[PDB]
Amino acid sequence: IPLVNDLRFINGINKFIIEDYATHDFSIGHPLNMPSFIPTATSPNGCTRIPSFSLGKTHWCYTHNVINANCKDHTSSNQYISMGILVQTASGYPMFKTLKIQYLSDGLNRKSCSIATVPDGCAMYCYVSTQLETDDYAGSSPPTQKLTLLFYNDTVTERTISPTGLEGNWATLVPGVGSGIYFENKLIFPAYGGVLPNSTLGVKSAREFFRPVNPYNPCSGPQQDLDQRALRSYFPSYFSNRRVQSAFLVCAWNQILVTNCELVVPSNNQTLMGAEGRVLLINNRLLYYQRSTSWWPYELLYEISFTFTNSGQSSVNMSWIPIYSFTRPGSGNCSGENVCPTACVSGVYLDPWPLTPYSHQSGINRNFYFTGALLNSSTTRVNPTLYVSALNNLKVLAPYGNQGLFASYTTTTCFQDTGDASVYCVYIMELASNIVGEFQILPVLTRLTITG
Amino acid sequence: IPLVNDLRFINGINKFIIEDYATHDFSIGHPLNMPSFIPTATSPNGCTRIPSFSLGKTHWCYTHNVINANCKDHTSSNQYISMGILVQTASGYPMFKTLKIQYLSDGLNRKSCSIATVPDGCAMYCYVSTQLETDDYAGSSPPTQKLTLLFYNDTVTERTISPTGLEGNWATLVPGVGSGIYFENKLIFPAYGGVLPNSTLGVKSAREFFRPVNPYNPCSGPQQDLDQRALRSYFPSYFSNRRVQSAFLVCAWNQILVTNCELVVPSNNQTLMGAEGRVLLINNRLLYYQRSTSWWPYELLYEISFTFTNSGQSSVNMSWIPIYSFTRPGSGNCSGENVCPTACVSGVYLDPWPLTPYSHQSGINRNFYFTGALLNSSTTRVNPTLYVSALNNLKVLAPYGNQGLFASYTTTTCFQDTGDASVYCVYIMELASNIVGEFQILPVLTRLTITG
Ligand SMILES: CC(=O)N[C@H]1[C@H](O[C@@H]2[C@@H](O)[C@H](O)O[C@H](CO)[C@@H]2O)O[C@H](CO)[C@@H](O[C@@H]2O[C@H](CO)[C@H](O)[C@H](O[C@]3(C(=O)O)C[C@H](O)[C@@H](NC(C)=O)[C@H]([C@H](O)[C@H](O)CO)O3)[C@H]2O)[C@@H]1O[C@@H]1O[C@@H](C)[C@@H](O)[C@@H](O)[C@@H]1O
Ligand SMILES: CC(=O)N[C@H]1[C@H](O[C@@H]2[C@@H](O)[C@H](O)O[C@H](CO)[C@@H]2O)O[C@H](CO)[C@@H](O[C@@H]2O[C@H](CO)[C@H](O)[C@H](O[C@]3(C(=O)O)C[C@H](O)[C@@H](NC(C)=O)[C@H]([C@H](O)[C@H](O)CO)O3)[C@H]2O)[C@@H]1O[C@@H]1O[C@@H](C)[C@@H](O)[C@@H](O)[C@@H]1O
Ligand SMILES: *[C@@H]1O[C@H](CO)[C@@H](O[C@@H]2O[C@H](CO)[C@@H](O)[C@H](O)[C@H]2NC(C)=O)[C@H](O)[C@H]1NC(C)=O
Ligand SMILES: *[C@@H]1O[C@H](CO)[C@@H](O[C@@H]2O[C@H](CO)[C@@H](O)[C@H](O)[C@H]2NC(C)=O)[C@H](O)[C@H]1NC(C)=O
Ligand SMILES: *[C@@H]1O[C@H](CO)[C@@H](O[C@@H]2O[C@H](CO)[C@@H](O)[C@H](O)[C@H]2NC(C)=O)[C@H](O)[C@H]1NC(C)=O
Ligand SMILES: *[C@@H]1O[C@H](CO)[C@@H](O[C@@H]2O[C@H](CO)[C@@H](O)[C@H](O)[C@H]2NC(C)=O)[C@H](O)[C@H]1NC(C)=O
Ligand SMILES: *[C@@H]1O[C@H](CO)[C@@H](O)[C@H](O)[C@H]1NC(C)=O
Ligand SMILES: *[C@@H]1O[C@H](CO)[C@@H](O)[C@H](O)[C@H]1NC(C)=O
Ligand SMILES: *[C@@H]1O[C@H](CO)[C@@H](O)[C@H](O)[C@H]1NC(C)=O
Ligand SMILES: *[C@@H]1O[C@H](CO)[C@@H](O)[C@H](O)[C@H]1NC(C)=O
Repeated sequence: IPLVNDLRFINGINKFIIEDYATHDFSIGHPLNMPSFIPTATSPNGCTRIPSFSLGKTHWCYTHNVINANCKDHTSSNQYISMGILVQTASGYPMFKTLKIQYLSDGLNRKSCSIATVPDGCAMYCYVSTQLETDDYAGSSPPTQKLTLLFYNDTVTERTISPTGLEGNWATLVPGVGSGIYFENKLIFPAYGGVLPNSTLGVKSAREFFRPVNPYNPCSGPQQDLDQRALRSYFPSYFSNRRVQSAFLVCAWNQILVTNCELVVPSNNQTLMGAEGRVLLINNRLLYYQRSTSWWPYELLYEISFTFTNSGQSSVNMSWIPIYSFTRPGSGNCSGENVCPTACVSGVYLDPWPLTPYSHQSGINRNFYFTGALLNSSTTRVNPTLYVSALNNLKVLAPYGNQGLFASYTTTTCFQDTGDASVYCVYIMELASNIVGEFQILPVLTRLTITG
Repeated sequence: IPLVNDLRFINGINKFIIEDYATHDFSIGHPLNMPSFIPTATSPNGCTRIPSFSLGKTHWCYTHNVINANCKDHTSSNQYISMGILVQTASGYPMFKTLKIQYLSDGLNRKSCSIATVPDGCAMYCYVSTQLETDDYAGSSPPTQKLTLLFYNDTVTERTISPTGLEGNWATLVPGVGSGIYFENKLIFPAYGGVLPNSTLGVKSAREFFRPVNPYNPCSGPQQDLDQRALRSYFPSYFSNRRVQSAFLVCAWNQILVTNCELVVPSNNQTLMGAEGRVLLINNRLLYYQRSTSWWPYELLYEISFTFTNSGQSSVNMSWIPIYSFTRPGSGNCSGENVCPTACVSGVYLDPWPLTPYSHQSGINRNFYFTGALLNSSTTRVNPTLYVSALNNLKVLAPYGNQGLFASYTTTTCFQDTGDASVYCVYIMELASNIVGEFQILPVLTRLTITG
């Protein structure tokens, strides 16, 4: 059994499904039933959280975290990792056929793990948690960073890494809980953490800030006060006033057994407060989803591009796609109704799958469309809803379950059947279950109908 | 990766865990959390039912049935099959690691499938359903019988079989929805169906009947009238008054690619109306669980032994273990409170795992103990409850979930860790889920504490 998807999907993966730059109407089909490839808990009160999923050209990779006790717990966790392929069934649609399983259960508390599809298997970026996240940010030395390689030949290799730029500049660093990508001999993971304000990186980036504005819902105040507030929002006292910063872990794949990798840190003039995220490669164009952990409540997706150097001076340039369609739930001054800059550590991971390019060779596509799963609430993680959205407004909505159903993290991936032109989107959602407790992570496969 | 369980379980599988013949107290531990090896549905209203599970010395085999639509008809299903091993985790207990998956999805409605662990893989006995079960019993020719062999080398071989004794004697025959066994070059599956009363087998067994009596809850009436009612209870008009009959599909394993197998039919003087069942091999002793589909509401477990012939006249001996502990739910005059002979097609599959021998060379063990999952109701499939039970009474009870939780089929298997003497029982239960609908089949692994 080769680690190869069914041929009708190989050339419909990581492509822009809509490239006419025109307006379109959308319909989200009903969930297509199959044996779920994501295992649930086996107890009513075990914790099962933090999904990470990547569909590559030839196979997919998946992982999440399992705790034998309540989600509020400190002893340790375990990491379920799997890889598999897409197989067409006689029901008329594909299913995710698991081919390899690896349950990392050795007493090491690997946390916040991000997975990526690599030649012949998967790569996983974790940190080893030994204390509270707030303790991480209050300290001055980052936790242990681990890189795990899982191959189809059943080989597993785990290494501790110290990427260039980490030591001396960061109080803490964790993976972005969103899939990384394998791109031009580079393995790229999202990451975020706390930068020491007095360090070299802290002093260099001390005055960097980005303040997106919704023209239809502007924040009240003078430009200077809003800019000062947006700058202050990068240093929440909940995280000991560190500069909370997004970054990219970049590893040379050809040297993946010996390299320590490299931290590429974006300019905070182009990106908001560091948060969970995801790196996508569509039509050989790199995108970065950033969770709206800070005051800005709308969906954050950037077009990104790297400049790689031999000496360790790589850089990344980020370009925000102006999206103000829907808001994510948050608490206090950081709910979905807040649009003004303020110190926030709130929100929830909800990533988007872009169906259209935004920047193309001939210009910019204002008819941008993206799809995903949102939480229909401004304060609470509840009401999972499949959606297709434009830049300014929602195009179509389809709830999953009844109103009042609790849901948290969602990650969405779309691909096309090149045999019959069917467009499939899988919405992987943390759903509250009555029998397995905090989040059965469910992959809902639907067919997306696109018309004029 | 060899298809071999962790060594600490190899000699603790298919053994009698309690062999002192003494009285014991029991405590059922809390569910132990792990990634469930049984996939759920991926839609809120897809059907996922009919679990079959076998734990062999070196590996386990599992299967169940998946319908993209409601459990009511659709007349099209798929069969999920998996095989794997037991692996100890750092959490202190084993988990079930799936090593091979096979999703039979080709438009053939394989139904009521029974799985068995065989050298290098699994064997599955199904029938191809094309109409209602009542239509099967109303007809005069049994449906297609299929045998599927799945090996670790990823080879799948399916054959249509016509076992000796089937044609001319049966209106219909289906597998027993309980695991078969590989024993002395024989592959033995439970089965049941409808015998044509006018056929050779029908006239031979015309006066055979078994009427168990609970000495603590006897049915009132004369012996002869009750005997006539118990004889008539084998011919329900719901199944067109055929003789509903249990049987055993026996295949020569060395000739499994070419043999047609053989129907070994027990005497109905020793067994109740034909129903689903399970074949167990513990300490080289064969046992048969029979679902209480007929009027008798208590747990049916028989010690069985085969006499094999070369010419096709094999026979089976059945010896009922007298159990009157708890009752299964049923409707109408066939509820758990009915103990009088009457025509019944009711009940639910709930099989037992015996912890002790019943018959041994020196005598009979009155301190028999067995464990499983029951439904705490006399009329409704609701309130799944783990239990340890003696012959006459329940020793310990532990509900799963809240009162009012709907549950149907349960199958239980226990094994022992020979490293630390831990006794583990897995209770595989069809549970009603709020997000994946009719029955997430959940494997609940618990530790069983046994004292004096
Ligand atoms: C008492 C309380 O509610 N505390 C919150 C905390 O509130 C504070 C205020 O007290 C303070 O004054 O102001 C700040 C804003 O400046 C803030 O509002 O906010 C915490 C951050 O949201 C929150 O922790 C979060 O709890 C939720 C529970 O719903 C969840 O566990 C979050 O975790 C996840 C997630 O978003 O689901 C998942 C991962 O485990 C996290 N990764 C890591 C590496 O830890 C990830 C991560 O935190 C984010 O990406 C941000 O970096 O988020 C928590 O972040 C406090 O909630 C309490 O503490 C939690 C640890 C948990 O025990 C909750 O049950 C508590 O109520
Ligand atoms: C209208 C109704 O309720 N009909 C029942 C039927 O009731 C009749 C009475 O109407 C009649 O007067 O008297 C007889 C007794 O003489 C009987 O009570 O009983 C049927 C049997 O119990 C029942 O079918 C069962 O329905 C349940 C639904 O809860 C379930 O689908 C059962 O299936 C299973 C099971 O036990 O869960 C599983 C397998 O699919 C079955 N195997 C095969 C090969 O088909 C297996 C099998 O039937 C048993 O092992 C018996 O051999 O049982 C059904 O058996 C009737 O329910 C209706 O018909 C169902 C098919 C379904 O459509 C229900 O929704 C209907 O109400
Ligand atoms: C299992 O597969 C991995 C990846 O395909 C193999 O790893 C490579 O092995 C060669 C040895 O010739 C090295 O030069 C490469 O650098 C390795 N790549 C990585 C990413 O580690 C591994 O050898 C295989 N193991 C087997 C076949 O036993
Ligand atoms: C890096 O990304 C930024 C976006 O943040 C690019 O700047 C934009 O460029 C386009 C096209 O040239 C202009 O229409 C925008 O007005 C620019 N925005 C800003 C804020 O300057 C930039 O071109 C990219 N490349 C480099 C080298 O900076
Ligand atoms: C896969 O495994 C099965 C079972 O281990 C193999 O089946 C045997 O193959 C030999 C080779 O001719 C036969 O003589 C036996 O009778 C087969 N046994 C059974 C039970 O079928 C099969 O050959 C293996 N396939 C491959 C490709 O290696
Ligand atoms: C066939 O099974 C029957 C059980 O139905 C066995 O009969 C029992 O035998 C024991 C010991 O000989 C007696 O104490 C019981 O009274 C018998 N019960 C009945 C109902 O007859 C019988 O021994 C079995 N045959 C063989 C050869 O083992
Ligand atoms: C960031 O923006 C500030 C103005 O707010 C400017 O002074 C600084 O040079 C910018 N830095 C970068 C790297 O763009
Ligand atoms: C949220 O649900 C309400 C129904 O109570 C509906 O009117 C609204 O459109 C939904 N919003 C989103 C973003 O799904
Ligand atoms: C079954 O019992 C009847 C009496 O009810 C008897 O005549 C018959 O011989 C018995 N058959 C067997 C096989 O035990
Ligand atoms: C069923 O539940 C009731 C509580 O309503 C309890 O009294 C009874 O013992 C339970 N029976 C079993 C067999 O669990």
